[PDB]
Amino acid sequence: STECSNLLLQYGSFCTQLKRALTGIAVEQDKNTQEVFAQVKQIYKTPPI
Amino acid sequence: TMSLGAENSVAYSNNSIAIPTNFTISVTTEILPVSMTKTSVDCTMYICGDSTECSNLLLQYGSFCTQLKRALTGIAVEQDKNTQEVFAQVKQIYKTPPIKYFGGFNFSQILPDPSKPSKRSPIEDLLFNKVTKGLTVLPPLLTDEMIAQYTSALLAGTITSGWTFGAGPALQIPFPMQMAYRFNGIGVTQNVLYENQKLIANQFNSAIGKIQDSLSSTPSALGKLQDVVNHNAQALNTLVKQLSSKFGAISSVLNDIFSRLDPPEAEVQIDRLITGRLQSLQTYVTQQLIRAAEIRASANLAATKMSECVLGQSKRVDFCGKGYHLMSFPQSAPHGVVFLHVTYVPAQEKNFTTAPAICHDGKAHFPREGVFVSNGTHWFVTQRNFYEPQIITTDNTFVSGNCDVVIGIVNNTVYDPLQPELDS
Amino acid sequence: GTGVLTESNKKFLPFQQFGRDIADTTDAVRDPQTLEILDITPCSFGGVSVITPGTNTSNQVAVLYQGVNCTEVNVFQTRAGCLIGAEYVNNSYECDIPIGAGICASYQSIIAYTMSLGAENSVAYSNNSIAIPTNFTISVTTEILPVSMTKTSVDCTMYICGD
Amino acid sequence: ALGKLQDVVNHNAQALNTLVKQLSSKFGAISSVLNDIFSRLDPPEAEVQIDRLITGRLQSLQTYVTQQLIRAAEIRASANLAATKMSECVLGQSKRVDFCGKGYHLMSFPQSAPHGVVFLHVTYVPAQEKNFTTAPAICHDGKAHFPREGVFVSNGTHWFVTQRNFYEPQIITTDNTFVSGNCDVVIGIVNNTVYDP
Ligand SMILES: *[C@@H]1O[C@H](CO)[C@@H](O[C@@H]2O[C@H](CO)[C@@H](O)[C@H](O)[C@H]2NC(C)=O)[C@H](O)[C@H]1NC(C)=O
Ligand SMILES: *[C@@H]1O[C@H](CO)[C@@H](O[C@@H]2O[C@H](CO)[C@@H](O)[C@H](O)[C@H]2NC(C)=O)[C@H](O)[C@H]1NC(C)=O
Ligand SMILES: *[C@@H]1O[C@H](CO)[C@@H](O[C@@H]2O[C@H](CO)[C@@H](O)[C@H](O)[C@H]2NC(C)=O)[C@H](O)[C@H]1NC(C)=O
Ligand SMILES: *[C@@H]1O[C@H](CO)[C@@H](O[C@@H]2O[C@H](CO)[C@@H](O)[C@H](O)[C@H]2NC(C)=O)[C@H](O)[C@H]1NC(C)=O
Ligand SMILES: *[C@@H]1O[C@H](CO)[C@@H](O[C@@H]2O[C@H](CO)[C@@H](O)[C@H](O)[C@H]2NC(C)=O)[C@H](O)[C@H]1NC(C)=O
Ligand SMILES: *[C@@H]1O[C@H](CO)[C@@H](O[C@@H]2O[C@H](CO)[C@@H](O)[C@H](O)[C@H]2NC(C)=O)[C@H](O)[C@H]1NC(C)=O
Ligand SMILES: *[C@@H]1O[C@H](CO)[C@@H](O[C@@H]2O[C@H](CO)[C@@H](O)[C@H](O)[C@H]2NC(C)=O)[C@H](O)[C@H]1NC(C)=O
Ligand SMILES: *[C@@H]1O[C@H](CO)[C@@H](O[C@@H]2O[C@H](CO)[C@@H](O)[C@H](O)[C@H]2NC(C)=O)[C@H](O)[C@H]1NC(C)=O
Ligand SMILES: *[C@@H]1O[C@H](CO)[C@@H](O[C@@H]2O[C@H](CO)[C@@H](O)[C@H](O)[C@H]2NC(C)=O)[C@H](O)[C@H]1NC(C)=O
Ligand SMILES: *[C@@H]1O[C@H](CO)[C@@H](O)[C@H](O)[C@H]1NC(C)=O
Ligand SMILES: *[C@@H]1O[C@H](CO)[C@@H](O)[C@H](O)[C@H]1NC(C)=O
Ligand SMILES: *[C@@H]1O[C@H](CO)[C@@H](O)[C@H](O)[C@H]1NC(C)=O
Repeated sequence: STECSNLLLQYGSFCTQLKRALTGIAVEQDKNTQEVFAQVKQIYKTPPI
Repeated sequence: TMSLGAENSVAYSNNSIAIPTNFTISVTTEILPVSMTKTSVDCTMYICGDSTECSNLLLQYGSFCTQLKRALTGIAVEQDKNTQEVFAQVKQIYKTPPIKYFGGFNFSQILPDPSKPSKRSPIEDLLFNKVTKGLTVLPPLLTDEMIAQYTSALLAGTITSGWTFGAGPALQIPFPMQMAYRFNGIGVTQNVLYENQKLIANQFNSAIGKIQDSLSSTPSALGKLQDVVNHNAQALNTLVKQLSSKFGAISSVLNDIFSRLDPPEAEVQIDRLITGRLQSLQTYVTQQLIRAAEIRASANLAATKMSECVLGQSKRVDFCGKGYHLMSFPQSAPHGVVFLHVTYVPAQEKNFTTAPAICHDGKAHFPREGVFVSNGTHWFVTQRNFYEPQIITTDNTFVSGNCDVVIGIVNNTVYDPLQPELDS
Repeated sequence: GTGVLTESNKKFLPFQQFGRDIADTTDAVRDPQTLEILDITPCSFGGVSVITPGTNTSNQVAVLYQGVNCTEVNVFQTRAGCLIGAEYVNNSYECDIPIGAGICASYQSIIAYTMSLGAENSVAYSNNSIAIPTNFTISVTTEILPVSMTKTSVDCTMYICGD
Repeated sequence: ALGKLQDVVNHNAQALNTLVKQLSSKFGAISSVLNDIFSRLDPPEAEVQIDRLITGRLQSLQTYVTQQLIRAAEIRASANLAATKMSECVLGQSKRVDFCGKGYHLMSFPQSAPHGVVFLHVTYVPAQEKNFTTAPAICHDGKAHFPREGVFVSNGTHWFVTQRNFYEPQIITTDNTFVSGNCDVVIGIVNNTVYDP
């Protein structure tokens, strides 16, 4: 609904706040995975035997 | 597709060991946020400004204003508590000797500068340079000068007294002997420190200079503290921006509502503006509480690092820098602490042929503190973290059992110190 | 609105009437009768904080006006604001009531002071001397840690609507 | 002394008292009593007034749940810390500085408390320190001797080796020292005899 969006614009930057918080959580999850698993900068390999 | 890293196939075999023949004194930086901006919001002035009728209507909502003020007050006292926990870990203000010679070790970049009015270190001064309506910002309880004084006291204690001041009275010890104690902590004998004292001092000075250059040359080094400042400022800006939102009313200005509409509809319009502004303020307070919890966790971690890396030597892997931890130095930073972790990194490793035990006289000998290595023709025992080959004797080995049980035992002679004495 | 109308150094363009700052609040205006520019500085708001000991002990209070200079309101100027009713003492004690910017208040009348960080100790460092303990103290210290809270359940229908 | 636990009890009681107090708020309606609203207005406008009350009370309840969840996260972090202290200070001896009391940690005792745990940390604090003249190594027979586990001290005329955390002087022998290199490299080496058993 275009009229609903026009009425929704009157409420300000609530939508921007919610998107920014979700973006912060989204980058935080990748940072968490990077901190836990990427603790080595060399990819070691086991011997064949 | 992102590259995880360089492939490194380690040459594992059942009888070969790699022993370091050299070391690098590496100083690394760890930046931890400690406190946030202390914000106080006047609920009446934010929601209503100066309108008396708006305040009268606002009184009907009860203790929302008290809840928001109480939550912000809790966050504000929490920030001061966080700073107090991280930096005020000593009750004695220690001072360095006037003759600042510590065995070839240079601490000019981290000790306070007498020439500067702020009494800060060159590194701390660089850190401070590199970090840049009903609403008020409260000053922190501890000023930058007092936090710098606390860091100076911690540096003086950790330089002149080692880790003794953190566990009781400060006991003076020469800095090379302290560095030898720290070498013993990571399993390297003190002779390695004493013989290479000039090289270790030069490496430490070079690393400290590299740290200052690296901080001065990288814009994104101090992003973690900057983000906190940015998050606080942006949140404050957004909260004020919410005042310019109609929230589904004819106008965002209360006076326009009083002048343009009758009181039966005016009360509805002011109610809409009040609920919108109150919801904005509640959203801001909720964000502040979540960020305060995150900063409190970071401050607790910083206090743990201050206790375990600066006031003692830590055996925890990667807690106090990459490598075997030797010592740490605290530096004050805007809303945060920077730890300079001095660690020992092994380097210039060499292959050797290794065995679990030495078979001599039908007895199995095992190293008391080291490892058996062979350069190809001769067998020696050396400490695990530095290559220092020594003759296999009965003083650095112990006997447990015969040679029939241990898998991979090799035959070699074991010298007896007592044998030439009774022989002669 | 309500405000203090002062002379303005802001050079308006001839078509502009009102003025806004960074925070989108009306802070400049042009009088309709006179084509001069006037700043609308908001009336001198401040947070009034009351520093008091327990009412069991005394009824004396001190007033801190946050972010207000002392000439615009036992008067002391702090970076937090103006403190009235407390007398600055050049001595340093432990912090009893935190004021801010290194200032703390205590009751002994109400005094305000710069809090001491710690007792001053100079370590006798030299390159060939060590200090060895000859005795020990077995010290038992307390650490209090919260573990759980009160478990609360709320009847949503009864709270919102009752009967 | 027990301010933290009493503080938690105070926050929970204060949050409940505030939540009860919030029922006395009109929330932009004619009355804060729902029964009055029914007894006084037709359903088209009474529905609106009851709505005003319902949205205000629901906002109050969601606010209370939000602070309860934030306090739950804080208490969960404190409880995780308490479990770590119970595991590492009570069930073992910790080398972590200031984790289990001020001083060198010996052992710890747990005590139950209302909504909490009290740890009695038994620690070792050095006291009655004394100055001594110290050296990195002892030069004997052209060889450098270093302490195996202690430190070289001198009371003015005689050299001894003692453990670092307590003064117990012992004669410098080959049993408690090790030889690495000659005397030409170590900075600050002093000349003293090394006894042979
Ligand atoms: C120890 O020996 C192994 C092999 O005996 C060395 O591993 C080789 O290193 C070269 C140089 O990069 C590689 O090209 C080979 O592919 C490696 N071989 C294996 C089987 O991994 C190893 O470099 C030696 N260690 C040191 C410190 O010299
Ligand atoms: C161990 O490594 C250090 C450097 O990490 C070496 O010191 C360098 O030695 C070369 C020549 O011997 C000099 O040109 C450099 O200036 C030295 N660097 C520093 C920082 O002093 C040292 O020689 C190495 N030792 C061994 C036994 O390999
Ligand atoms: C310790 O380090 C500082 C800084 O690295 C040294 O100060 C430098 O001294 C040289 C020669 O005197 C000057 O050319 C540099 O400009 C100085 N740098 C700075 C930042 O001031 C200092 O000489 C070193 N030694 C001692 C004993 O302090
Ligand atoms: C392994 O190390 C030992 C000792 O460092 C070496 O033995 C010495 O080698 C030198 C080199 O010619 C001789 O001059 C000495 O006489 C040897 N000493 C003894 C006691 O025999 C040995 O050569 C090394 N082996 C390898 C393969 O490098
Ligand atoms: C190490 O020495 C032992 C004994 O000195 C060797 O064991 C002997 O091995 C031979 C042939 O393998 C047998 O005939 C003997 O009966 C064994 N004697 C004993 C007492 O076990 C052993 O082989 C040697 N190992 C190496 C690698 O040379
Ligand atoms: C070890 O000796 C030093 C200096 O000989 C002592 O330090 C002095 O202590 C006195 C007494 O408090 C002070 O007045 C001096 O200012 C101190 N001098 C310095 C340079 O700090 C130290 O107290 C002695 N240690 C012990 C345990 O007696
Ligand atoms: C080490 O300190 C303890 C006290 O911490 C000393 O014990 C005291 O000794 C005196 C005289 O012998 C008694 O009057 C006290 O009652 C003792 N105190 C306690 C708590 O038992 C001990 O003598 C000190 N040792 C040394 C060598 O100085
Ligand atoms: C340093 O300590 C040693 C022993 O701990 C002292 O040597 C003894 O001193 C006593 C009394 O002075 C004599 O009766 C002994 O015969 C000495 N023993 C030896 C083996 O000589 C020494 O006097 C102390 N030095 C100082 C300056 O106090
Ligand atoms: C410790 O003893 C060594 C020798 O046992 C002394 O070294 C000699 O000192 C003299 C004069 O200083 C020189 O002429 C010799 O060439 C040195 N010999 C050696 C092998 O270095 C040393 O000076 C003594 N140190 C002290 C502090 O007494
Ligand atoms: C080590 O490996 C080699 C070949 O991989 C084998 O011949 C030898 O017996 C092994 N030694 C031990 C002690 O396992
Ligand atoms: C408006 O009235 C003021 C009042 O004295 C007068 O001075 C001015 O000339 C008038 N006209 C304009 C255009 O300002
Ligand atoms: C200690 O300092 C003095 C003078 O500062 C010097 O003569 C002496 O050699 C130094 N000793 C050591 C071990 O550095």
